[PDB]
Amino acid sequence: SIQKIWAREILDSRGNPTVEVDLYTAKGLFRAAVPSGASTGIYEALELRDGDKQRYLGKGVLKAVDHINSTIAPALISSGLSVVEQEKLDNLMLELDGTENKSKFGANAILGVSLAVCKAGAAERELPLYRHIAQLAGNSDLILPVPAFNVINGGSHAGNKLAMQEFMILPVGAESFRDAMRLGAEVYHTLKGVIKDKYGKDATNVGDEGGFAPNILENSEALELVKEAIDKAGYTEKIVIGMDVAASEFYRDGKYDLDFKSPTDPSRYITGDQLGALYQDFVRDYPVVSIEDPFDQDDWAAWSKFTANVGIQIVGDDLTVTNPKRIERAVEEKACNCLLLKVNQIGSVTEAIQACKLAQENGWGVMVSHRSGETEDTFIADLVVGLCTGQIKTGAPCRSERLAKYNQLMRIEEELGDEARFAGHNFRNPSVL
Amino acid sequence: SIQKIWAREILDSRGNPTVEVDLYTAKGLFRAAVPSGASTGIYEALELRDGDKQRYLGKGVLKAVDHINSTIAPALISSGLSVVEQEKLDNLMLELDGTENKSKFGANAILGVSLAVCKAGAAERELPLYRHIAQLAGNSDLILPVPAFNVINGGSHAGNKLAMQEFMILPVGAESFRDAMRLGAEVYHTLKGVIKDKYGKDATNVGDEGGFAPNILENSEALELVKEAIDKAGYTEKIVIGMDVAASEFYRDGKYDLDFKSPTDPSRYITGDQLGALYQDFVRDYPVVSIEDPFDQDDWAAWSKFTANVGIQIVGDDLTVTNPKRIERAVEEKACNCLLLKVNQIGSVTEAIQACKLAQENGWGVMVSHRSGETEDTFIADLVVGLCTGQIKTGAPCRSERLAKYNQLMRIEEELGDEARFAGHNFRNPSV
Ligand SMILES: O=C(O)[C@@H](CO)OP(=O)(O)O
Ligand SMILES: O=C(O)[C@@H](CO)OP(=O)(O)O
Ligand SMILES: [Mg+2]
Ligand SMILES: [Mg+2]
Ligand SMILES: [Mg+2]
Ligand SMILES: [Mg+2]
Repeated sequence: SIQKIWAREILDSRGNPTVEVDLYTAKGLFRAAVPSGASTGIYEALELRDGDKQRYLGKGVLKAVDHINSTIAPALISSGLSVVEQEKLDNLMLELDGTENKSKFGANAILGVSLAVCKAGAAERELPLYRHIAQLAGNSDLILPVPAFNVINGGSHAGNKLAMQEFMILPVGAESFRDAMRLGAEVYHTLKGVIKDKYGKDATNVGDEGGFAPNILENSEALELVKEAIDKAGYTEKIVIGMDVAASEFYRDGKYDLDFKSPTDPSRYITGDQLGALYQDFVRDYPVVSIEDPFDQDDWAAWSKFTANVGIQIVGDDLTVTNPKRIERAVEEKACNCLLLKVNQIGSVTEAIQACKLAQENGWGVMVSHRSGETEDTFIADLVVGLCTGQIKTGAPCRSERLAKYNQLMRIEEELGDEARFAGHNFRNPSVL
Repeated sequence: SIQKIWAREILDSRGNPTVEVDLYTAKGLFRAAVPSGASTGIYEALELRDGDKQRYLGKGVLKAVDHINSTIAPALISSGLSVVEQEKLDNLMLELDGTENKSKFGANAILGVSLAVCKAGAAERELPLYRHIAQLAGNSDLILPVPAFNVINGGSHAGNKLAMQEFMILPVGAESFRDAMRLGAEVYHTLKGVIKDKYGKDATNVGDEGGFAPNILENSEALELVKEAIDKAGYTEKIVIGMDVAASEFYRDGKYDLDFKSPTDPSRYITGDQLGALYQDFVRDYPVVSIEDPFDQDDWAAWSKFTANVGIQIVGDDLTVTNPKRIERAVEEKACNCLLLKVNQIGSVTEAIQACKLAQENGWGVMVSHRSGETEDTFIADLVVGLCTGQIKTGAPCRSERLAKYNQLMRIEEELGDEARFAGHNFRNPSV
């Protein structure tokens, strides 16, 4: 069982405080940290910050840390449960918080412990994390996902006009995970040259997720730059494009502002229909195979309409918030066909796995995801392999809070051997391999 | 002894290949990875790259990985040496490579092994890494360093015109290491605003080390921006500035080009004398307490003359390349008074610790440093504490290949409990 739990405040990849947990068992020390979003959906579980203006501009997480150290710790220690008992230990924390959105302790408190317990449970089972996660989820046949690399950053993640948040490349045609890394990196480096040649060296600094942040406004131009880099790198047959629009960030009184980082001017706002029409142009002009949050998190009608009119992957993020309640509604309304899985949107390992299995039982894909604010933690690498989802997005191949996950996936591939299967073109539904 | 060594290619913080090593002993698995510079001194130990123009644009490290898996691993394993024997194991590597500059296996191959050996050594001693390193170095005091945060990035490779490489803030007046992290992070976020209000949001994206990359040319403007943010954040009395000029990057024809990322034009060149007068202006007008690589790695006369005429810290980086032979010369010529310690400029833990002790025995400071291409490895956090140097630069408080080290230092401070001391105002000479 659990011997000791100790939380502390560390800094995330943007320099903001976040929760880290050390959990001790007779097998040793297990450590996890909690990521943090910037474009956070209104329905996400509560991320509890201190609000002390003279400390980290109000962003401290000492209250969450104290909840773990003073309340959650003795409760789990008192339970005497084995760390393999992920569901029972998570349920104890949810019940002890007692609120629907984890607002007593914060989702960041509960999740930090939940992650560390799962790492400790793996060790107790004497299994790599990915395999323990597979067992928790009832899977046997592990798969390496296609990585989705966010190589141009916009929206709330970069200092440019570009309103859409992420432009991703997916090496579906790679021979292996390790090969997908090579394709992704090579295109990223080629892209830096494309941008520099066109816009100058000052357009080649990076946004919060490691993607370049060129000084452009038009989303189609970001698409054109990524397509050119794929082609110049020689991978047109093998790499396709995905997007995270993050439309909730630029939703304004029922309309959408594709220039939301410039001073307010409602005369430029477009309707949901016009935005849809734009995406139709993107899908026909570029190799876009996936679009995340194309509309606002409460714009259910636009989602459903759009999803019914395309053949590509449509990904719920702010829409679904890794929350079975909202997923059920989306499935009933056919609002989308893929769940973005963010453990910190719901606040526990057990509920994230439940959310994944719910989507998968309904024919949806699932893409495991980082947050904009990450840490050196690599749990989600193991998570996407154990959940067998076939897709992960965890940054450009730049900034080590992103590479740390991609390196871990390469290590997991190596460990699995000639039993490593890569999702490739089955990234939406890899259970067929 | 060592049961198995297995090296692999991973990606560093810029998305370029680098060497990782997994070493197994009865105590378990010990992993380390090797960083990589961009503004690399001509005298640095050789970083071996594959140069296959078709694969990772020539930057693969399959050769170095092969050297470790095929050549080095079986030799060290056959040796039977305990992983506690850092010196013997490094020396065996040095002799197998057989070249002064590690040009046969690559310094990246030998360091990857050397670091993993060290981590495994600590575990055999049943000590935390930082304590093992202290024992290797013969140190008993420990001290948390003042962090130097690179919050405005410039130089060879900066998506701006700014010629000088790094503008750093140092929270010398902090109450602890963890307090120094809050002061740094708050000034960083204050600086983002300062920049955004003056230059617009497009100037607030980041360079390789997580510092802002504003579209400016004048080095004094970088300093003004930094000074404003310190003051706006309310920390004028507790934070000071350090600079890495990396002047070898802009040395041209016996002179210096402060606009080197612009199309060539000799007319704009200045002499080392004009450059030194610029620095004396910076020191007088800004709270600059440390300047690294103010002159070219071969311009010994400028280094010695400037060091003799200032009371600030003068740091050799490309001048000394963590190399005891170069340090000897710099000591004799009084070229600088602080060593920048980069384990990968020399290629082994043993030799880095020898370089640090040579510097310290001659009354110099030592600043442990990252490279601009880093990994999720946090070795240098344990290093700077065990060597007791009192100062570390390992990035802005942004990008987790930087934060991973700073967060490890917070952990080490927490582990030392009541026995924790912070170098603070005594960063230059914390042995007092
Ligand atoms: O909207 C998103 O998918 C995420 C992931 O990049 O960004 P954030 O963590 O800021 O919500
Ligand atoms: O010159 C330096 O001190 C370093 C700073 O991290 O840069 P690089 O590793 O590129 O040489
Ligand atoms: Mg978001
Ligand atoms: Mg999103
Ligand atoms: Mg350099
Ligand atoms: Mg330097």
